[PDB]
Amino acid sequence: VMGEIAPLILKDEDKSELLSKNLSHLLGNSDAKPAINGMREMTEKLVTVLEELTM
DNA sequence: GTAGATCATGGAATATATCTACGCGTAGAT
Repeated sequence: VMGEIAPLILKDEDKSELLSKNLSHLLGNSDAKPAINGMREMTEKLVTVLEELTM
């Protein structure tokens, strides 16, 4: 996640400095929950980034 | 001689989306 999805999701940060963090900084584990499979904004951007990465 | 018993004597207005306070589960740091 922080290797590839984070730089495309987190727009303005140092990617190497992003490589040494916790998943919640970009996923938002305060919410998290199986609700990521729903229609939430982070789900939207994650799906967009995944679809762009693998075309 | 008298008192009691006997006999005579008689026409025609409801449900729902929204605002707000609180505990709190988890995230972050080390």
